[PDB]
Amino acid sequence: SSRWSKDYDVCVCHSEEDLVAAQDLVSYLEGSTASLRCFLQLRDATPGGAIVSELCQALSSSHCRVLLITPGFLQDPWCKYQMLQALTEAPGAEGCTIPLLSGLSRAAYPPELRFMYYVDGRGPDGGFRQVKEAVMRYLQTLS
Amino acid sequence: SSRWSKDYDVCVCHSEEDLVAAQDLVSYLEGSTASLRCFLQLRDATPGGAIVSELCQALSSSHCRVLLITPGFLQDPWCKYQMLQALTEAPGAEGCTIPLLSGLSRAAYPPELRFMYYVDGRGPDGGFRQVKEAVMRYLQTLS
Amino acid sequence: SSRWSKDYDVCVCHSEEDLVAAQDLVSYLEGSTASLRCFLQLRDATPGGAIVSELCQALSSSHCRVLLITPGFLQDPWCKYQMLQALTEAPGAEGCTIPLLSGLSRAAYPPELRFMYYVDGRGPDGGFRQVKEAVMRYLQTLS
Amino acid sequence: SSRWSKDYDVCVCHSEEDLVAAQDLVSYLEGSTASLRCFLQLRDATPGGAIVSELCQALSSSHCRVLLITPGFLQDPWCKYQMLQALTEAPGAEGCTIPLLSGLSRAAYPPELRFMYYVDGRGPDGGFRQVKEAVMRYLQTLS
Amino acid sequence: SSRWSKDYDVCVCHSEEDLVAAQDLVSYLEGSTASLRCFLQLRDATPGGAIVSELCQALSSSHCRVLLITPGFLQDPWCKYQMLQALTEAPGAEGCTIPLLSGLSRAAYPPELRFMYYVDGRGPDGGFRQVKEAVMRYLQTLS
Amino acid sequence: SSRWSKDYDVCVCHSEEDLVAAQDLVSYLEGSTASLRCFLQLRDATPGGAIVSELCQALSSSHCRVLLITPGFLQDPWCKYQMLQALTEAPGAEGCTIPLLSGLSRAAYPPELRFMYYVDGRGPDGGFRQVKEAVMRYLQTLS
Amino acid sequence: SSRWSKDYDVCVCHSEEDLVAAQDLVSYLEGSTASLRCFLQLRDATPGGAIVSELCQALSSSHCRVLLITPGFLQDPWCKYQMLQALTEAPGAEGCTIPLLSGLSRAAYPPELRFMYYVDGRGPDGGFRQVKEAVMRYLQTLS
Amino acid sequence: SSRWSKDYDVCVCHSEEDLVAAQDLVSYLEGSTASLRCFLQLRDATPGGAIVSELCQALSSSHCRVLLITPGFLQDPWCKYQMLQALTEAPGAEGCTIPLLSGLSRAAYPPELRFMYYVDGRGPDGGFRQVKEAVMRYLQTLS
Amino acid sequence: SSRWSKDYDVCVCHSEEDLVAAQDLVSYLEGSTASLRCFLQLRDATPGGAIVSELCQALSSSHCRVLLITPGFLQDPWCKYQMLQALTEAPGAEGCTIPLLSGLSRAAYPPELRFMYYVDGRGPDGGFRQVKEAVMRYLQTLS
Amino acid sequence: SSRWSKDYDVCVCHSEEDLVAAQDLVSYLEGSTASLRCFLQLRDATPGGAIVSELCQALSSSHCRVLLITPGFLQDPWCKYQMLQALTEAPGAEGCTIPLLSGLSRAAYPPELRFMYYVDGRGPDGGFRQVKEAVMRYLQTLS
Amino acid sequence: SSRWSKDYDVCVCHSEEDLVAAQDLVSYLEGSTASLRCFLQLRDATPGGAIVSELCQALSSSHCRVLLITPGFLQDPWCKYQMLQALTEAPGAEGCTIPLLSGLSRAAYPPELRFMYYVDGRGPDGGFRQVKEAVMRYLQTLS
Amino acid sequence: SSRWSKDYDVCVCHSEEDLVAAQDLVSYLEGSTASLRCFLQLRDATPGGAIVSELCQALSSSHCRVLLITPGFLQDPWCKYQMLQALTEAPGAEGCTIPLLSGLSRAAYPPELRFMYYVDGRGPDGGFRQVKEAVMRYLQTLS
Amino acid sequence: SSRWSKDYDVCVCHSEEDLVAAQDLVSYLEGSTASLRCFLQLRDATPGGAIVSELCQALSSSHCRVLLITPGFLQDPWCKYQMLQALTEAPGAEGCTIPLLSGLSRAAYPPELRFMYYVDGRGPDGGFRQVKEAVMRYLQTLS
Amino acid sequence: SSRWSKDYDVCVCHSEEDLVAAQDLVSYLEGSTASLRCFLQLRDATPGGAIVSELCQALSSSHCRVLLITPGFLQDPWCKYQMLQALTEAPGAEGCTIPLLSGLSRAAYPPELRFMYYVDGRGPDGGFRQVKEAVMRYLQTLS
Repeated sequence: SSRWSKDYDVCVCHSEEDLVAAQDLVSYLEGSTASLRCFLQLRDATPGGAIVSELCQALSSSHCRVLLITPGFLQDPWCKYQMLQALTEAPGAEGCTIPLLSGLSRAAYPPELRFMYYVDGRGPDGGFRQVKEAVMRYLQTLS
Repeated sequence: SSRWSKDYDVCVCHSEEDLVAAQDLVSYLEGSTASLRCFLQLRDATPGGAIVSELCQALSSSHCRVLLITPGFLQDPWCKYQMLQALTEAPGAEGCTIPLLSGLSRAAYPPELRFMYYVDGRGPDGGFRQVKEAVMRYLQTLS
Repeated sequence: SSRWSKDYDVCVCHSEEDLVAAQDLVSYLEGSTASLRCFLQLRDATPGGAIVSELCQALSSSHCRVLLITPGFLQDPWCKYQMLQALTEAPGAEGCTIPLLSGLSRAAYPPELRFMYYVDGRGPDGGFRQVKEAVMRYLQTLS
Repeated sequence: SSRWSKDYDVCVCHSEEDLVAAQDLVSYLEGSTASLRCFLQLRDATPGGAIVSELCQALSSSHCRVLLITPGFLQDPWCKYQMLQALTEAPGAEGCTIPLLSGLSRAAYPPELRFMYYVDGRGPDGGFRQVKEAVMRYLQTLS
Repeated sequence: SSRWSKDYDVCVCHSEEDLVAAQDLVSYLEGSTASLRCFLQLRDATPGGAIVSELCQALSSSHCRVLLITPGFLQDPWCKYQMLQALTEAPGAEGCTIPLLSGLSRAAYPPELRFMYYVDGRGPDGGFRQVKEAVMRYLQTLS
Repeated sequence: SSRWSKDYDVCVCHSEEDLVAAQDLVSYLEGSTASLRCFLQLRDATPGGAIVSELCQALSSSHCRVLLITPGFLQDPWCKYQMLQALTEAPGAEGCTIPLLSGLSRAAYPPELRFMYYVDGRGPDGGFRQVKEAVMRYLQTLS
Repeated sequence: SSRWSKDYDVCVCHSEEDLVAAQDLVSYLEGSTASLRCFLQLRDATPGGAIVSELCQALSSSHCRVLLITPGFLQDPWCKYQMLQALTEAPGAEGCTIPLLSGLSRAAYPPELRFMYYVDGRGPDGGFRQVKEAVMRYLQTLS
Repeated sequence: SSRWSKDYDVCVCHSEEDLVAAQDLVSYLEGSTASLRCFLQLRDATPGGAIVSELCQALSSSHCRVLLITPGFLQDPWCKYQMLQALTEAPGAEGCTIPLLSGLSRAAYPPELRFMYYVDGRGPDGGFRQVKEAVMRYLQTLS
Repeated sequence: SSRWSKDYDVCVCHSEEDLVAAQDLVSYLEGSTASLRCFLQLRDATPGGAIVSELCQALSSSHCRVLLITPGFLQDPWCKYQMLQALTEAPGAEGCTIPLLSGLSRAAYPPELRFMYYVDGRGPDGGFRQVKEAVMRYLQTLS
Repeated sequence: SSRWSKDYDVCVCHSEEDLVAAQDLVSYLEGSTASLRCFLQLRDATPGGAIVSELCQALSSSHCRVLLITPGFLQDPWCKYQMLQALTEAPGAEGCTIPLLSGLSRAAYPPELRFMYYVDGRGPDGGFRQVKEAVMRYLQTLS
Repeated sequence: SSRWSKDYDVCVCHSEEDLVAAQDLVSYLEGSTASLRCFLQLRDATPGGAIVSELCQALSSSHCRVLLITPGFLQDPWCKYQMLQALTEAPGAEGCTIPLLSGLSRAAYPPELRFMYYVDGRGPDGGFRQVKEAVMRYLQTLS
Repeated sequence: SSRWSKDYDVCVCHSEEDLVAAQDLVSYLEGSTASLRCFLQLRDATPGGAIVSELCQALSSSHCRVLLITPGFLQDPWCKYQMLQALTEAPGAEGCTIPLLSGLSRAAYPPELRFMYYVDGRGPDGGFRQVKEAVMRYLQTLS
Repeated sequence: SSRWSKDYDVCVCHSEEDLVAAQDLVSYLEGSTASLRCFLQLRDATPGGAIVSELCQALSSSHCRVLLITPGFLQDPWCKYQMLQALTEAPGAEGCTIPLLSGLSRAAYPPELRFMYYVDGRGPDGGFRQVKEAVMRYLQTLS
Repeated sequence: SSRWSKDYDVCVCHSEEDLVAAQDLVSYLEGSTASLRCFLQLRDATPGGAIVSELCQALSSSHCRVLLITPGFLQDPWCKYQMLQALTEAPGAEGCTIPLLSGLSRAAYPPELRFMYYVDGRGPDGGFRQVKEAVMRYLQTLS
């Protein structure tokens, strides 16, 4: 194992609209902590594979996972698939699940996710900062 | 053990409305006594865990616990859960329970809590000061 | 309100190890009580559908929750999450929110005893009778 | 006022070690005295409900309190808190507020002797008869 | 919408090892249910035509998908790709999107259990009856 | 085998209109990685053979294959033949299949290909760069 | 002077989280009061235009200011700057300069209480009625 | 001045991916508003001519600019330069200088929000109606 | 010998229901005294051996042995076998026998065991603490 | 001998349905301990031999043997043959016999096997981990 | 219950060295006692059948077990396993569960003496008479 | 009460070295005294049964205890435990609880002399006569 | 970070007319404090970039920013763009905004800027000196 | 690449009249920085090629490009062709575009070029010096 039991340390689950926020969060995570690796579908997924298989890999080969909850995320079925699969694994070692409610401005929260604790506030206003610390506690735990 | 039998020294049980009062009390406690640690859900709880589990941790890993009794606290079910679980542990070592009746202006007091002694007056008017001394007696006791 | 304004009148949260016990208990409720319709994820969750989501919906769309907790239940995380979620759904119980552990030690039950008493004793048959009477009392009081 | 204007006419505060003794004593009261309805947390506190809160409510919503104190009772903190609370509820007794320690040493009883005499002597059977007569005297005087 | 607005009302995704089982299951559906027309690539895909493309079209041009998964199915890549594609076609199921593995171990089924429950149990005959009822429920709900 | 299990490392599947883009991609692939060989029909196919046989050779003697999806590619039946034959071989060793949606400007994607992951963006804007890395992962895998 | 000599008669300073509440409140004012025209930056600030500048202009070009302060408002700096600026625009209030925090704790409100009382209490519906009466009183007194 | 003193009354800056959306929007403007003539580089830039230069001229020789910004637009440098240039042409807007991103996330829009508000919301149809009303308001105010 | 004449220092004899209490006692024993080893059947017994042989090993290879007397322990025949075999060895070196009457709440005591002294009170209320000291006297004796 | 008195170190006795669980267990055993060899019938048995002879070889040339008890295992006569032959050899050197009750969820246990100790819990939930340690004790013993 | 409700009334567990002694003992029981039917694996286990399984079944399907233990018996593992299993079958004896070692030293007997006394003494003939009387006492008490 | 209301009228606690002496003494009692039935573990404890438990039961289920203490008895721990237990069973003697050490030094007898006199002197024959008379006196007084 | 979180420490926002005053201020700032870097467009901006992009860089890569408010500054749209973009960032870390009213001789102040505090007096008469100290407080804050 | 990704480092775009200024600038660039290569048409272009092709080479094989804007440059169509082709490539790697307005004395600037930043002042008066530094930033960037 030696710090990388999983290949990836975090995966940001996000729609095409949410790419700007996701990239800013990933740059913040990867840059601040130096040795962290986030999964982003543009660079870390591989063409020719099935989309579901690449998502299963993103789901299963990462220590932690972040849900950027936005109306684009609510609209997109790939985001729904990631949200549904990350439901029972939230404090787990198979991808700990961190919801960040940036696009709904910390108001609406999916009804199934309710009992699981989430990153409150908006991403730039403290959410990204909270996500990094929350992920870091799991990364230390799973090291 | 060595002064920290419990990870936390105090936990302020309070609603979203009560955050300003809770933060002022926590800053007063943490700053005045230097080495004290309060549990506050924004920083000391971890996303991805269940909310009840994070509350159980806050309840069980703290030497003392403060109930900020306010109409927001009366409204909020998480505050009710903390109040109900802290009922039989009030002078105990599993989180000594200090009620401070700031938001009801020391008038109304929950009917179950009645037989347990509480911090009288309002928080800025002496309640925070009383909470610090009351918690400090328990911290010395449990050191 | 009513005994049967919602889609379901009772719902039993239970493990795949608990199916026989839950079905026998439901047969008493659903036969004895006029117009009663219970949710059981064995029969009421159709293939193709989202069984976890449907059980999550059943907790809030029922007039009564019964939570059957067994040592097999305590080994299944998704079932435990549904039970933990049911506590978040109904902290005031909303009629029934009955933990059932009759014929089983107190140590098995989570520490929610104060505000949510469980079906206690070493008699399993008496536990079913107690739940059946409790369900009738809760439906009568709720209506 | 009345023997039976409130929901309950008698309530017995007692341990889970004391259930047989309390139920036998209640059977004498509830059979002998016309219209009498006693609270026992064994039967009157429904599963799902808040048993500690219901017992707390029973002390004030009863016309009479009997407090059964045994060496098993003195080892249970929540029961002791309910008895201590019962003293806060009824310092003038409000008809019955009877500590029962018949067949047991005086040293066991808390030092409230002056203003709240307990059922004394080495006879257990005579103690039940004394409580039964006392309950009738208190209901007659209260009405 | 309708039970039969589209060209096909049901389609069964299955292997060339599964033809007897799929045809027997379809015979129950297509005989029992009024106006029902199922796609089977055995009969509905004409020679000269593109059988893989026609089966791909059948998944979206059907009102219901049944996915028959067997150990023979799990050895055929084009069939597995059609099943994997069917999940991409209908993540919300669109009435039926039923994985059928009745009389077969859970380990065989891909990890889509949470949001897409499969026909479970050790009874093959009961599985066909469950699919038949499920197809009727899905057509009724869809219409 | 020794790095060349297949004679060719990549084959660009493209129409006569798409030759400029295909040649730029091939020059980029062959030049950047030094020892790579792409199949291009002008130089790597041999006159006197049947066109289908030369395409079968291009399909079967290459480690990877790239689909340049353009309206010329959609129009041309030879491109359709290559696309249809490369459908079930997409992550495989018989010519891994990489779609690049340059001519439709990453908008329209053939309906059958949908479930397979593709190179997003336009060729000069990052698509060629993505194709090289995606092919290189397969070339390392199949070395 | 007049109720309507200026371009706008009321203006509501509020967050993008507060749009529903502000619009509902404005609908009461603008329907009830003859000739009333309110500024809302949702509708009155045209695209292409300077929305912050237009809202800044609306504070001085209105006969009445209502300042809707919510925990979402307190997380938005430009909105807070507009509210802070509104205090600079109208320290004597000029008819309405009403902070609205009805159904919300006093701790949320900035310390301008002495010379600028806010709409207080735990009733949201009563707050709208109080603002509506206050707006009528201010327009009547101003005219 | 006038609604139509210049050669063009509206001009829409948009990508070759955006042609359908821009033409549909223009059809509403050019049909609804009397004497209106819009510049679209699809039709108004003649072959042989300098299309980039003609679009550059159209920004200053129009009474109104609408800037349609899409994720496809954000991938085209010459289009982005024309939009960036349009900001240099009309910082005070000169009637319309409307960024249109309706049905698209805020993160996509360049940080000119304060002094140049964009057409916001998740409704595309409502965005066209908002632009149409805005164009009429700008032409009326400009004249 | 050198402190470990026997391989194990203590063995907790307990039923499946009693595992929570047994584990808490074992964690308390092993953690408090640092170098102690308790036998627990889950980890210290080995599959493939006969259950009686593994129990004989647990009985014979431990310095001391604890009987957790509970109704589950009274029900279970393996617990009866351990109790019967530990009868004549109670102050001995072949597994000194410590009864702790937690589950009967120090009331009922098996009739054969009567003449042997036992740990009084309940486990959390002092019984575990007493067991540790009693075992420690034997461990010092047999060192 | 020198660590390999027997050719194989373990043999997983399992049905065709149980192959996924068996392979995961074998990968866990072979990978974790590095030099271990498990017998699996797909790779370690040789075609052309009689099935009984290959099973006799698997039974007799392995240090240890694991029974995966599942309904598929109960159904299959080859599994019955292995179970029957491994009955009297359970702690022995001719293939020590480890039962793991994964498919019956640790409930039902074959009536003959009863007196032999088994791996409790389910395979992923701790059973595989227990099997590895139990086998390792025998491998150390027989080294 | 009965002396003869089950298939067998007595069963003798014994070695292939013990056949003469067991048959002579059975002849006394089966001749003396009316309706008595004993299991002996010499005669009652038919060829082709599973002799070990049939003897295992005989222990539970008998009203009485006699366990004949000899130095020859102590050299046979399958016989010892059946005797060890018989202890697991009947720890409370269920009428007869008689170890017979008459005319043989105590050291030979396994250490189950306390709760399961063996036929003792140096007389073999007296041992048979003692077993015969014991079998009659056990059948009489059991009935 | 009676000489013979219980199952046994006398019981003799004695060693396996003491069988001849105990049987001879019992023969005098059981022959001389009408209806007398003595417990001797030599004859009254049936094989298969729990001999230690039966002797323990015999002490309380007898009308009289005789405790035969010899230097052989003083070397047997289970016998000494039964004698020590007999003192716990009958401290007031309940008729007979006679230590017999006639023909043996006082130093052999445990120090219970004051409240439990033993059969003293150097005559063994006179001791049996003294016990016989004592048993008759105790049965006569007890009845 | 280490004193330079931003590349520049200050940026003087000024028109072509104001260059003499801006250069004197910059020389005073850079020379007095030694290690400070101001952004001036003549030297610190780069030709070939768009003017807006160079201004965005000047706005975003500087710790602080100075507005030289002059009639030339009021006339120039680039100065308006800088003023408008620096409005909500005035005490912030993204370029703290210091207005110096030199050219209007501290009389006229832009209407939007009013609520933000400014450097009073004229530049040579104390304004430059005040700007240096005000910027230095922010530079110390952001170090 | 290694500092020369492009063959040329700069290209001065200038008319026949502007040759003296261009040569002085080129001598200054080439001489000052030592290893720089500028494209000048007299020496770096090759006769026999088409003039447009030689200009395309000058445009495409140079890291940076300088526009000497003069009335001769405005008159000459070759200069217009270079200016038009260098429009969208101004901060790019395909020839970064630096305008120097020497011949118009920094007054007139082509209307299309307006939004791109330029070298201000006259060439001898600082323009050449500015061009060298601006080009050097790009050369360092593209090294």
